[PDB]
Amino acid sequence: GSSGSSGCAGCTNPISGLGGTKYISFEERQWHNDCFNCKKCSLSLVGRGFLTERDDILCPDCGKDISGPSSG
Ligand SMILES: [Zn+2]
Ligand SMILES: [Zn+2]
Repeated sequence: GSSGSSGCAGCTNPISGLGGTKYISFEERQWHNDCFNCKKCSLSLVGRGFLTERDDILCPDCGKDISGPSSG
């Protein structure tokens, strides 16, 4: 029971997109006021300085302390 897989990049569902919704809109990707959460700690990013990972999003806390590849 789905309409379309184009809208919020979180709940695999379309966004209201009617005329002034409290949703998150990015350069290309998008999310909801709730769905919009880190990809490591799933923390509330709505209204914050979230980051942009390769193919995912993250929060300043995580992005700042990203384990990264095999390094020190
Ligand atoms: Zn959503
Ligand atoms: Zn995080």
